[PDB]
Amino acid sequence: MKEFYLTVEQIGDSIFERYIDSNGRERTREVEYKPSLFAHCPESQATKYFDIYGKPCTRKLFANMRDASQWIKRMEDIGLEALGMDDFKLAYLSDTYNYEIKYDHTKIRVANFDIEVTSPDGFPEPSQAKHPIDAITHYDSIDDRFYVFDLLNSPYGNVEEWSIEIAAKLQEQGGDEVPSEIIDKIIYMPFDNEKELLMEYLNFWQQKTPVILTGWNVESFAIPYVYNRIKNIFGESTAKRLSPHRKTRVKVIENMYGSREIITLFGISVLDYIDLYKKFSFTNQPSYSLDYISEFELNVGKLKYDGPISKLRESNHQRYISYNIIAVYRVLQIDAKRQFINLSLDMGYYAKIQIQSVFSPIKTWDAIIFNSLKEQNKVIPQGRSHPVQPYPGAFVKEPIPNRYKYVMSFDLTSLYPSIIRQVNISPETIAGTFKVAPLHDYINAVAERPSDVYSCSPNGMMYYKDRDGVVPTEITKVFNQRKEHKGYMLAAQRNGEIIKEALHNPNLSVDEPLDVDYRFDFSDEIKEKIKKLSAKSLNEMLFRAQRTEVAGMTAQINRKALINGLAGALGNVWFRYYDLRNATAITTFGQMALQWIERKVNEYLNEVCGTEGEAFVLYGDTDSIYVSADKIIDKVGESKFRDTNHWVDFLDKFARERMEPAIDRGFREMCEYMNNKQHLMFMDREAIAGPPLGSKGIGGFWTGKKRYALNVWDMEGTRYAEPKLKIMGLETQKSSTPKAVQKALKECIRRMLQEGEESLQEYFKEFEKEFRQLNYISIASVSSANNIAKYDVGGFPGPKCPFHIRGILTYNRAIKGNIDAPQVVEGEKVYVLPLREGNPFGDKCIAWPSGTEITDLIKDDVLHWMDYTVLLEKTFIKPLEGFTSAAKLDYEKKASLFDMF
DNA sequence: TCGGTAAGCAGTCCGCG
DNA sequence: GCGGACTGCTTAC
Ligand SMILES: Nc1nc2c(ncn2[C@H]2C[C@H](O)[C@@H](COP(=O)(O)OP(=O)(O)OP(=O)(O)O)O2)c(=O)[nH]1
Ligand SMILES: [Ca+2]
Ligand SMILES: [Ca+2]
Ligand SMILES: [Ca+2]
Ligand SMILES: [Ca+2]
Ligand SMILES: [Ca+2]
Ligand SMILES: [Ca+2]
Repeated sequence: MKEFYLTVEQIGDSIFERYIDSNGRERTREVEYKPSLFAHCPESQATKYFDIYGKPCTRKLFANMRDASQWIKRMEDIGLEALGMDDFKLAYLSDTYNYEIKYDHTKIRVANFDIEVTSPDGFPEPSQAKHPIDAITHYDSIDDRFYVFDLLNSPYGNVEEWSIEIAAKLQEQGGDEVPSEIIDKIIYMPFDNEKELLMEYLNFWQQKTPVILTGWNVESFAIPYVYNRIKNIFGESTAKRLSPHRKTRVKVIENMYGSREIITLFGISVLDYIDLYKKFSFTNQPSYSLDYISEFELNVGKLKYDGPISKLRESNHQRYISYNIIAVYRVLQIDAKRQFINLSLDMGYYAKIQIQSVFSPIKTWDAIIFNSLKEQNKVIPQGRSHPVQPYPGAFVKEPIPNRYKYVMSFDLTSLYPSIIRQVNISPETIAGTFKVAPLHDYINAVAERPSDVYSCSPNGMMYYKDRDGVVPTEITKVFNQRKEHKGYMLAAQRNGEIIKEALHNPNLSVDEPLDVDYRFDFSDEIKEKIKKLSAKSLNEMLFRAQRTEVAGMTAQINRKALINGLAGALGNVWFRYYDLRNATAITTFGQMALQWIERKVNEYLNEVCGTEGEAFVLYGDTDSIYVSADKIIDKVGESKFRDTNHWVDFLDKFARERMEPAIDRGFREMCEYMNNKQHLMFMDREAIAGPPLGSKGIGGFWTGKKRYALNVWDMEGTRYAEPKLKIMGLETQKSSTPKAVQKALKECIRRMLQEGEESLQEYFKEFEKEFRQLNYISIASVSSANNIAKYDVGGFPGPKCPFHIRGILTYNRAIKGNIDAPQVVEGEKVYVLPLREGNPFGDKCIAWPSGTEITDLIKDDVLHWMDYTVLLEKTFIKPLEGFTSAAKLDYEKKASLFDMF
């Protein structure tokens, strides 16, 4: 097989590399890598190395990496550019793996672990590590085993061995319900003292050294705790055995309002799953406790136990250990679904970076571009200092707040990356500038044509047309991968709808789910078999289709994020290729493109309808337009349609056969106007929306920019079995909105769009009457909690104290003195409830850590004093008032002349 | 929260005769 | 009470 790296580090003058050799074996080597850097040289000197602007460079070979670093400093002291890859491990990887990396995940040791630490006096601080580690569960992907290290004797209690037999039993049998599929995979090791546990853990780690190390909160808790505990018990040298190279560094992670410490383990790639989830999931969650996320992702029940976690080991060690094991497994289950580890490996090996570098778009693109240029013997420029400067972004049209009955939307494929490719925007393709007219003049095609030679953006920038820049070249490669995965995602989605349709008529039979590839549209044969399947088999197929769709989503959306990140990186001062001329060339071109096509679409539809000056485009944001289709439907007449699906077909055909070619012609003209390299503005129909045929539903409404709701029948070619609400920006979509209120507001919107005013009024009346029975957690608002200290003045709110922070201060006073009460963590999320006048907490609200029950100390008082009226008005009535006034609807029935009989 | 801009709403403070 | 200046937070792209 082809060799591939696992990890790479620079330690002084050596590269330390762990890798898989040509025989599939894991090896380690220390290499005294001699790096090269570059300086500009005279034109009259034979060289094969040229910078990105075509100027010749001489290669300088250094005796070691320190000499190279020292040369860079001296070049700065002289005032001359020091060119080349200054991150020597990336240059090392580039030299050692000069080919597309083919990796084999089965050879990569991925470890998932979780520790338990009993603590009577509050949260066990990893920096102090003053309490025994009393359980470790460590799953190894090569062995496919859960290694359980269980401490039986501690200063906080001596316990009996954990029983695998009780663990496996149902909770209704007094068991822990450890999933039967992992029972045979558990290797249980009890210990009579912590020193032996830890020594054996280190020996095990030496034998089975993680390459990828993951788990939940491992980077901020488990790793620093284990490292510091071993340090405290045995000394530094022993703790450093967590690194295969015996090198570690305390790394200070700084933010706007403070800092925290993590431990860097040289020769390991830590991918904390909480951080993977935050980066790759495209959710914003009210809580990031593993219980919360596992319930969200997997629909598994919360892990239940009585009493505080600090007493769980002593009271129920059996459950304590089972729950530690289940926690490790839940992360594996989330990864089986989301495939974030697979994604990280794909991206990391593609860029030729340390896998953990996938968190940084700047590092990722720096490596991709370097490798690409090096192929051509080109030499990358030195990174420079730039002051942070704001620059302009997208255009968003101000909509007229209203109901909109029939709507068709259109959206440009991969806009910013397509602009980069079309215009040919790259550091080395800058050709010069032209005299800019106001943007409106380009939008309306009255400005002078910018150039007859170069490719232009309306910000005044011109670009070479003779050859693709490295940025367009490399962005195109990742765009093509994204396109492939999006194809699979959409096929799985369409296949899911086929199964949902079939589920309306399940067969009374015993059978099996079909063995199919859900990434490809079902054949006629498969469709016929599906129509004969039982509900059991269909539901299993639906689950599998949806899992295929999720895998496709992960693969596609994060490649989209990577390419969009390149467009953004051009506007970040830490990027080697930072250039506001290029960043603004992209965004300004986007503004023009949107407004240009709005004009073209309006002109086309005014022509087909025989009107003038009518606004068909009701809204647009960045690269999408929303077109009112009422007049189109009305030209046929609603009475002429057999059913909803009939007019959906008609609009689908109209969009594809009439509007899209008109849109294409419009953009080809704009491409010629800007003299661009290649026409890549591809704007396709996204949504078809409207009320159910014959209903009183309103179909859709806008309240303002970035705030709208649509009843969608077809999205990007997926024809839904049931209409789907597309809701953007409204409170139903915000993590700050109480769970039960999101649900209620969604049902209000559903009724407005699908059923009409009377239906909405019926539901509102009932919600208002019954909502006081809702569980307090479900009606609590949520907020991130920053700068608690700034606003704390002797335990009371200082000037301008935010409402959620006031709530936290209230909570702090109420739990004061109590060492065991859950502390609100700076920067994390809190639930927030308002309090009625005259409550014993002495303020108007209280907040506590999100994803948790409020402590039993104050719960009953919070429940007694909760201000339901304020809750309802703020979270429900106010947003609903916004929706209905925009939609010209009443959520409460107005008096009429009939109220007299 | 270590890892592009536009723009909405909640809330504070305070003016507004 | 509501709007502007401002902070804080959270979306849509
Ligand atoms: N830097 C950055 N830019 C973004 C992000 N999301 C959207 N944008 C910018 C770049 C996009 O090309 C543009 C339009 O966004 P869309 O959501 O329509 O995505 P895009 O057109 O890239 O892909 P698509 O093919 O429509 O899925 O807005 C983001 O997360 N980061
Ligand atoms: Ca735990
Ligand atoms: Ca788009
Ligand atoms: Ca599309
Ligand atoms: Ca059937
Ligand atoms: Ca869009
Ligand atoms: Ca206001």
